[PDB]
Amino acid sequence: YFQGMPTINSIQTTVNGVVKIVKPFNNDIAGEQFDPHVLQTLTAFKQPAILENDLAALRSGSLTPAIADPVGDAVTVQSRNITALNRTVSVEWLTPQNVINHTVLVYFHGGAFYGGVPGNNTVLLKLVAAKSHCEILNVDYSLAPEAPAPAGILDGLAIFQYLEQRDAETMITVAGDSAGANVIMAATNLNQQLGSNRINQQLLLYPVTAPNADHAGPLWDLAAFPIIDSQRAILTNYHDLFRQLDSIMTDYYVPENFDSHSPLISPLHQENFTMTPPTTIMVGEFDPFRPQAWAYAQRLAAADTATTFIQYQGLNHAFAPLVDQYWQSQDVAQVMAAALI
Amino acid sequence: QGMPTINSIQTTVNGVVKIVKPFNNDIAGEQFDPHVLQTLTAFKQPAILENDLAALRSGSLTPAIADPVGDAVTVQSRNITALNRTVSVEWLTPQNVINHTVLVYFHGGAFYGGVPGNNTVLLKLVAAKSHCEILNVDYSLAPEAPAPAGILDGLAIFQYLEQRDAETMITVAGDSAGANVIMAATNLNQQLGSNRINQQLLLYPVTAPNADHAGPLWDLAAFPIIDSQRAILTNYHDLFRQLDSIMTDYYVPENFDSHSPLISPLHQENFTMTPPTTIMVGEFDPFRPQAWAYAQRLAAADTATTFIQYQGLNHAFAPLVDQYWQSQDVAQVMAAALI
Repeated sequence: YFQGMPTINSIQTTVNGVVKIVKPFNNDIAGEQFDPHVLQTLTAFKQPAILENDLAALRSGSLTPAIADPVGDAVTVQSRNITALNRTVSVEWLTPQNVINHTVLVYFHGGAFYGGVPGNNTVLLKLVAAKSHCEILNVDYSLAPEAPAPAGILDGLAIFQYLEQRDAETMITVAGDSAGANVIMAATNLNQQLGSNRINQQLLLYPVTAPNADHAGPLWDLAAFPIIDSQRAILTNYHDLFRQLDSIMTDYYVPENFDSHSPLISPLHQENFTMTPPTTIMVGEFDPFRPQAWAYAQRLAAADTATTFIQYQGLNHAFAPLVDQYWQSQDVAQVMAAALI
Repeated sequence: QGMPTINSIQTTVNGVVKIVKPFNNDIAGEQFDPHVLQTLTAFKQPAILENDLAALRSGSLTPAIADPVGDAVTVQSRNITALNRTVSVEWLTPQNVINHTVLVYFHGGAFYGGVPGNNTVLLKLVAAKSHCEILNVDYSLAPEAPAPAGILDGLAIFQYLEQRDAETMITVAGDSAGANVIMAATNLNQQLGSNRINQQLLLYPVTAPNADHAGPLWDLAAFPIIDSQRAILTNYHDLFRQLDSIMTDYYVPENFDSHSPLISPLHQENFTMTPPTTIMVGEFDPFRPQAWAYAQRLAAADTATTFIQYQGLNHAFAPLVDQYWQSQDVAQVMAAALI
């Protein structure tokens, strides 16, 4: 499934205990500009964006039309309901040929806590299942504001309990992208505080680790994103849109009795990272959430948890499911499958 | 929304604003969008149409379409009564509805079939983006209620809306055969002297049911395509030619005629009262030539007319918002025409 891919010279270093892998978008450009395939999608950001705080309008921009599917029949995709903790959760269940025992992956889609659908990343996960021969749960977890924090977190815990009671030898890898990664990270933390040790790995695609962090702070500073002149207005406008989204989405996700800076809403602000599973983070050079993902990686490493931080040069937010658009998305699938076997 | 910007091509032809949108930036036309092509594998051989009502109706139902909006747009069934006709409507109401503007939509389904639910998600997208309330009408279906029952259901809806709010501005819309019915109802509403309908939004409309199949509106030569896809197009086009006769037969009772102005809007004697219109249609839709012929007649009556051609696309694509970027573009074009 991974042919026609470029031979990229990646750069691997160790920074504060973090294994860092920087992958340029080609071998002639090391950084500081968008991958050209990304750039052609960002034409709108030549002008500033004003994000209207309207739920339906926001949701209406969170459906990805079908991605070309090279896997086809080689992986079965079927929906079913599971029930634990008096919560019924719909999951899109992926089964490959010759499925392997015990190892299972649980995935939460992104969509800024309030939107998206699991179908947004089906094809990416078919690639992962087909390569690793691992079964995958693509979870239709609760969305805010109708079911704000901690509903999605509790759905995750329900899923983990179901899997562990189903099979005592199960090894669970948790994964997600964006706000979905945030929710499953919190569920994982909670699973561990109840004494389960079955989750042995996190695979996080551009996670939101600190929702609604200070937008005049170091996590939201555009000076951390050097870029060529011709693309600096586009980058500024793009980053500013995500700054707007960060506030709007957190308001939806967090009810009034709760707070966004708490450990279960901002995994970056956990008091302790010693229980956290070995983690791989994958993120674009120009992802507005990259600094907080890096800060998270450094906290894990300092707690002596093995952490790999793969930075895709020239990439923005939300690229990974787009396997028919970017080689980097195909690489994300490869990296995930290798982590499961 | 990682969509590579598509570079559309806008020209003006006989007063018609024509907007051609390639399915990507490498290919300008003359082949199917690969997303569409993978659904047409069966058409490597001639198709077999099961000509009986139950089979035809079952084939006019869309399987479930992913819905990203959910409860953020309210959807409820209400009946309205006007002209002694009771019409069920699936009503879509967004949060913070705008005043006076309202959209009335008629589903496709070849006059005998389809259900409002076929295009519910598409319309939630439109309501979300426009803040406009939408009536997704369950209009009368042939042959139990053939022409002009659906037309009269449309007129009853318009009367209900206009007596409800004297300053309402109505946009009428629909796809395929539904567009046909609501276009005729619009014509009728205008002939009774209402001017509250100020726009039409037409998704691959059937403007001339059962037109001459040996004539220019049904000539395959109008659809140049690469050799590797000619067989598929030929069989797809042939299926629709057959369906054209069958559906018109169900729709049109013996005492009436398909060539008449109220069954074939293309054959209206006069287009001067016709509202400003946007038509959206695929490059390989068999009803594309009759849609274009209609647009030309509009523009010749000095009515603002926009014709949007989606390259590589076939018939009935618009509700499938989880399948094609073009389906979402349709929702955006419609939302933009309502605000």
